[PDB]
Amino acid sequence: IVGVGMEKLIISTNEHASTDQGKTVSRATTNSKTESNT
Amino acid sequence: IVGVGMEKLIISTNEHASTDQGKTVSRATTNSKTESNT
Repeated sequence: IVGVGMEKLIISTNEHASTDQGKTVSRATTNSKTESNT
Repeated sequence: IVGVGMEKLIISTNEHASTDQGKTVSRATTNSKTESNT
């Protein structure tokens, strides 16, 4: 007479976790002009 | 004479859900110059 008894059960959550981080740098130059008449 | 009887059905919706969040920090510096002639 053979029986099976469980003692404990363990859960393993199946999730995916990500993490990002980045830096930026820029340099904008402008050369305008104006010609007003009245 | 062997038959099979079904008691209940369980549905596992194969679906994928994601959550994202972020933060940003920036700082701009401008040094304009103008030479007006009239």
